[PDB]
This record gives sequence, C-alpha cells and structure tokens, in this order.
Amino acid sequence: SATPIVQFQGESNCLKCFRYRLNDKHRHLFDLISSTWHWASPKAPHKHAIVTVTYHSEEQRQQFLNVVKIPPTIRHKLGFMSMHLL
Amino acid sequence: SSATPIVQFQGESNCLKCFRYRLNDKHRHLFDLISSTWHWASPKAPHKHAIVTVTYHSEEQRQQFLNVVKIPPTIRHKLGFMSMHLL
Repeated sequence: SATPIVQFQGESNCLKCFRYRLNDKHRHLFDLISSTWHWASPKAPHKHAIVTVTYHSEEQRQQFLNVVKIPPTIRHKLGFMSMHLL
Repeated sequence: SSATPIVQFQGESNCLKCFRYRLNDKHRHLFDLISSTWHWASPKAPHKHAIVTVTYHSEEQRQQFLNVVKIPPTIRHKLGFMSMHLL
C-alpha cells in the first residue's frame, strides 16, 4: 500500500507547460497531478518548482515513462508515498 | 530505511500558510523540510483543500514534533512515508 509516484522538477512555467501537455495528451497514463510546489525557505535542497504525479500501478508508471518525452529542462525522480495520504 | 517519515497537513490554504509560517518561525529544529502549500490539480483530485508536507529525520523526531506543536483547530493531519531519494 505504497503508491508509485514521479516528481518532476524545473522552472515553474516549463513545469506547468509540461503539466498542461500531460493533461492534454497523456491523461490516461497517470492518476493525480499536483499544483507546483517547492521546499521552503532557508533549508531547501533546491529552489526549483516541483510537480508530483501519482499512478494506479507500476505498470501504468512504466508505460508513462515509455510513452512520454520528458523535456531535457525537466528532471524527474521515481518514488512512493503512502497510499492513505491520497 | 529509504523511507522518510512525514506528516501531511490539510485545510483552508490561508490557515495552512499561517501555520507554516509558525512552524518555520518557532519549530524549525523539530522537523527537516517543509513544503509550500499545494493541492491535487487536474480535473482529477481526491480532496478539495490545500496541503503542506512536513518531513522528518526519524519517527522519533516526528513523535516529538507532534507532542510539542499545537495543531490549529482549522487543520487536519495524516502520518505517512515517502521515498528518501525524492528529497
């Protein structure tokens, strides 16, 4: 009962443009997608905007990664969050 | 292990930012990282409200934050984990 996630990081406008593209072409390939966010203030490991994308399964996550071109300005990291946070 | 302990706070977003400024101001040494307010977007989401995520160096650290910090009437919380490499 961990949910598969991908975090996308980058300049917010490019990140929101990438969010837009996902909602327009690749919507069947993820479950939820967040507003842009960042780690606060004096402690951040980075000062770049972040978008969280969640999946119904690992199969969906892998098919998203296969089908979608991720912009070279955008970086991405795979992980999990507890399912009950959703 | 490679799982970071977290607390996810929820509520009206002005309440959450007010609470967030309080955490940063008085309770900084009681947690690791804290997000800006965010929500699930897209025609898709589950809930209706904004969210702030707080990360910890351990479960004992999170335990002590929760006995120390007074959570405003307007704010709900859940405990969870996320991958450490996402931080």
